[PDB]
Amino acid sequence: SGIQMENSWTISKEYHIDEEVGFALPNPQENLPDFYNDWMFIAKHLPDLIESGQLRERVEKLNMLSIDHLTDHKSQRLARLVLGCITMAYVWGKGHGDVRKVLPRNIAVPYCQLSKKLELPPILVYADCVLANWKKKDPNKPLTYENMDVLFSFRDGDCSKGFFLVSLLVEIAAASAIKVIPTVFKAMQMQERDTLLKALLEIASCLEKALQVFHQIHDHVNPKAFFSVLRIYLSGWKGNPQLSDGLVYEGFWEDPKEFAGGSAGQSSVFQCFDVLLGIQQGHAAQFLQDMRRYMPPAHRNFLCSLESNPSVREFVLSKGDAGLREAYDACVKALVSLRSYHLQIVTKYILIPASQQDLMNFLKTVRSTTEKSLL
Ligand SMILES: C#Cc1ccc(NC(=O)CC[C@]23CN(S(=O)(=O)c4ccc(C(C)(C)C(=O)O)cc4)C[C@H]2C[C@H]2C[C@@H]3C2(C)C)cc1
Repeated sequence: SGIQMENSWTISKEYHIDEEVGFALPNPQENLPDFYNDWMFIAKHLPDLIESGQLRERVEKLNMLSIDHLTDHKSQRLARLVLGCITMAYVWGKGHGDVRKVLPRNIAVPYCQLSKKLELPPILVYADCVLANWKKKDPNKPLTYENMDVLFSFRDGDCSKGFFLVSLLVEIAAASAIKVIPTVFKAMQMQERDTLLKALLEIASCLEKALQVFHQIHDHVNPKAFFSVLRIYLSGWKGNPQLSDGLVYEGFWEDPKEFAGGSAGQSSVFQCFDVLLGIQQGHAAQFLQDMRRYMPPAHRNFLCSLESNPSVREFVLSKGDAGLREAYDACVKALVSLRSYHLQIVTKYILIPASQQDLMNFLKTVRSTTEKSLL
């Protein structure tokens, strides 16, 4: 039947989409129960521990901590972020090729149990290091770069604050577009021309603003630092020649298991508005559907219910209504500009620095598909 609704105005809370921060976690927990203090210390001290060569031995001396004291969603998500960062640090070390193929059981077991409860793979994903990895400095001030911080970083100078928070702020900007989605579908059922037009224009304007928030990335991230340092800890063990069979989660699985590292495909924004605008469109469709299984399951169910709703695109073009066509086209254009900027960032922060020590084709093809969706 499509999107489930909490009331006449707001989508169901089962989708875990917040009115203010959207797909991001609202007011994330910063501290775990005292019981997990040893976990919190390691995660808070990851930069000096990796730098000093101490991280692995500190992890190796942790006791087994049960997850039963992680009683609510926010604490489980904080715990996943803490254990996820520790796992990446333990596996990659200093990033120079001295990798660990076995995650010690005292981390692997609670991490794998927690991940099973949340239906997330046992590797760091976007939902951890961006969507749950933030705080306000001043609770009474707004959600701005200057008034926020990340909870955890990997190395001093890795630009993880700039990379993660700017990404979060784009997610927060998109939240103003996401909350309009129910009005779009109500307007269509009611045949309310103006309500639909203004909904589409507000979506377009919020996506335009989200693109302006994205532009801040250059002011808080250094390309060399990103490519040579942060990217190490976002790397996974699926098709990776350094862990060709995967990672052994000691005490959970006998055999090694492959899980993919971070991908921009894990943000739900692009598919949210591709689906809404009917814009959605080989082996890349497999990788993209795979990245969907790295999103929180409720967000997956939102994306799926959205596809089950009537098509904005079909409604709009059948009206001989320039205003609706232009408003739809404004949304499409905003999405195209966001993809274009994504390609620029991939080129400046990944492709060039790599050249100095297939992807372009996939992304450029999806951008042109979007541009060909203009009516
Ligand atoms: C664990 C984990 C982990 C950590 C971070 C992320 N980040 C995202 O998913 C961000 C999504 C973004 C994309 N940009 S980005 O700067 O172009 C960007 C480019 C490349 C990548 C990586 C390295 C993961 C890759 O793909 O190789 C990540 C981001 C930032 C965001 C802003 C706009 C464009 C979307 C947006 C719509 C919200 C994923 C997994």
